[PDB]
Amino acid sequence: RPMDNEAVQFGMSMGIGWNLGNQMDAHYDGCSYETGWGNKAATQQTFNGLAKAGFRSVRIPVTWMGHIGNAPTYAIERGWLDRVDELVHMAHKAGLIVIINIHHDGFGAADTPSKGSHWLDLPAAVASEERNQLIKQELTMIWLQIGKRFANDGEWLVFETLNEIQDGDWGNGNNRRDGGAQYRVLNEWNQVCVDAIRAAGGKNETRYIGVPGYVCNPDLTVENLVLPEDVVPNRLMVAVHSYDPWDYAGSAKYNEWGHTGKDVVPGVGEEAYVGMLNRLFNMYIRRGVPVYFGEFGAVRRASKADEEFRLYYFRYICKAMRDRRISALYWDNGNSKAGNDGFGVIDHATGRFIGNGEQAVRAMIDSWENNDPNYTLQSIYDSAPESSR
Repeated sequence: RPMDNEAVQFGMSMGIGWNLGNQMDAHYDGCSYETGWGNKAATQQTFNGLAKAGFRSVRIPVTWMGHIGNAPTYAIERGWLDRVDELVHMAHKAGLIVIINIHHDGFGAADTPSKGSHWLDLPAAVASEERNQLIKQELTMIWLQIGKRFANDGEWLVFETLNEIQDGDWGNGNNRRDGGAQYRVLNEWNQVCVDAIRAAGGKNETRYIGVPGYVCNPDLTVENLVLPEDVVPNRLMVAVHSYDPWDYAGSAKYNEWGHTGKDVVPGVGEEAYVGMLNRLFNMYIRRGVPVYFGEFGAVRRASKADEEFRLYYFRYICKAMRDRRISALYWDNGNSKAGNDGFGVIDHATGRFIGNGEQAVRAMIDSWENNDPNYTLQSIYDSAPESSR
């Protein structure tokens, strides 16, 4: 069976992981700074905390903007690359699989504290082939440098080519009516990144590389992503993100989820989420192509009864992922609030739990990891909590 191959095994080995979010990706006025959005800098204790909790992987999103020299060499500032290098190796010391990327360089929405500085510009590339050529040259120079730094680091280190590429309308815009022009350029960008990584030598030759589809949307991925042509077989993984359904998990307009919820996104619950996973399973996993959620999550709630629904969500979706051989990394931005943007469960400098974060972390990891054939999606379903409305 292709789903039993070495690649899918590797994907599964990431298990449930954790994002060091709003950290090396944080930026304003055109430059990234680790502490720029209010997290303290990560330490060895951070990564020790993750491994102790049972996370198998860690994603370290990195925004490069502000640390990139002028064309044509686009030289990366050594101090910045040093810190990325250091974090990667702290994570490795803790026994974690590690993903690094190009992150808010390609932020494509209007609401950015770095207006005008996002060089990785999809609409600009679609409007002009000469702009597309320039962006591709920068991508090549950047990934070449990154790969050259990490040429002696093996397959525990994963490169993810890009983050969430879009035109600002989050997949509901012109991408659905431009004759696939945006999807095509994104596909070209992923090819260029893979080419660069493979050209960087040494262990970049057989490194796993994660590639995403449009705005990391699973369906637009399944429907339009073209896996780049590679110099070796079975070393690409499909990266996706899910905060579905958004008005439960992300905006928290609704604070219950699933078949026992009353304050729910209308008609969007377990079946919908499983359907999305099924599409990924059939398109990729079933064919021996691994899939991982680079980001998933749902915000924290103020009420205990509401919080039980969040834990239910994690148990259910993470079980569904395991059953489909899909790994997933929880989005942690360090924010301890309830509601919108409230994703912090582990302190980014100390590795300790934030508030009641242990209960969330346990829900996700222990559901994915469970190896009892009597622990099933049905058993989680039947144990769903009681509405408080």
